[PDB]
Amino acid sequence: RPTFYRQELNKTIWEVPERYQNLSPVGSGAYGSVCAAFDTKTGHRVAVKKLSRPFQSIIHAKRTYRELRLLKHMKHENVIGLLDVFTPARSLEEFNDVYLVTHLMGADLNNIKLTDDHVQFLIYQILRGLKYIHSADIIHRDLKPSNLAVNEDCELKILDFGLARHTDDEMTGYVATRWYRAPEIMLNWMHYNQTVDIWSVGCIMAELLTGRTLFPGTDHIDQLKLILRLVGTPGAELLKKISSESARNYIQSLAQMPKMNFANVFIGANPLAVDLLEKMLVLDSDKRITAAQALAHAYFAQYHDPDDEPVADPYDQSFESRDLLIDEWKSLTYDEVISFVPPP
Ligand SMILES: Nc1noc2ccc(C(F)(F)F)cc12
Ligand SMILES: [Cl-]
Ligand SMILES: [Cl-]
Ligand SMILES: [Cl-]
Ligand SMILES: [Cl-]
Ligand SMILES: [Cl-]
Ligand SMILES: [Mg+2]
Repeated sequence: RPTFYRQELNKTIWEVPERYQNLSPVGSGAYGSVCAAFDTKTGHRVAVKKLSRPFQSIIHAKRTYRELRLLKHMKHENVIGLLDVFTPARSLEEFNDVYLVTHLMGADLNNIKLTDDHVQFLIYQILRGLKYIHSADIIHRDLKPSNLAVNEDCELKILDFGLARHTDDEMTGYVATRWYRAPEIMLNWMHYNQTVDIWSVGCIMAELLTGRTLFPGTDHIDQLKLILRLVGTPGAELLKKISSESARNYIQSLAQMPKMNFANVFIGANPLAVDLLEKMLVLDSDKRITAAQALAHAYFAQYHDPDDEPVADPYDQSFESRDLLIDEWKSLTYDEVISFVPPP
């Protein structure tokens, strides 16, 4: 057991191992209550997260367990991973607080004149991380520029696992939190799956090529009209797959529109980039390109290496369908804290 020391940060008393020094508040609070520090064991600048009220309700206790399970699983160069997890508690009986440690992320994609070569390398890395995530049967659901960390060498990592489900108010109006969402999830058309993430990668790729948001809708309905003007209105085959009779009836009220010519929308872009966008931005999610297929596309010929695009160990999420009491979720979380083994 390390020695812990106390200090007052972000309105509470933080208690952390002596290895973590020079603690200083950082960020807007998007990922929780976070301090920057220097880790004397590894030599890395790190982010230290103190969870607020981890076990206050069944909802919060299960949320805390989910975040810790996901972060413990992810071991890939293009995905956020866990450097450490700790508690000052000496037993289950006194366990109340959880602290998570990751690499400190400076800039996101938002923060960064991009050459076609820059767009190839950034989208290649998102797809390499997504092939890994999808091989574990994990769906990200919230890929957007603010969730992509990027360094001076253009190296990228994917963020945002096991945080609170976004609220209806958070998805309302002229907001970046909705602009990257697949239409079948934005409007609850059907049971969605991992294909929603490939729609998001198409929206990000288009914005790196043009410098402009692809679908900056003022509300859900304005955004749907911008999407159907580009990719066309649904045919009989997709309309059958829309489970909601009410959503099917609204779609049928709109005048039919053909798919647009993407060479006339993305004027001057690499023709191989135009071809890949056509295969990501397909309205029927069954017909979209997969991450594994997209890595083998000719746009990435300079970076693609089939012997260095790894898959994940299997990920058991049977807990997601389990009903437990607060103290049961708290005991599962405690076991995951004390069993943690750090990376080499
Ligand atoms: N659950 C997470 N997804 O992405 C993250 C980035 C940082 C942190 C941190 F450092 F605050 F713990 C947590 C997460
Ligand atoms: Cl220590
Ligand atoms: Cl990392
Ligand atoms: Cl504690
Ligand atoms: Cl964003
Ligand atoms: Cl597992
Ligand atoms: Mg998110």
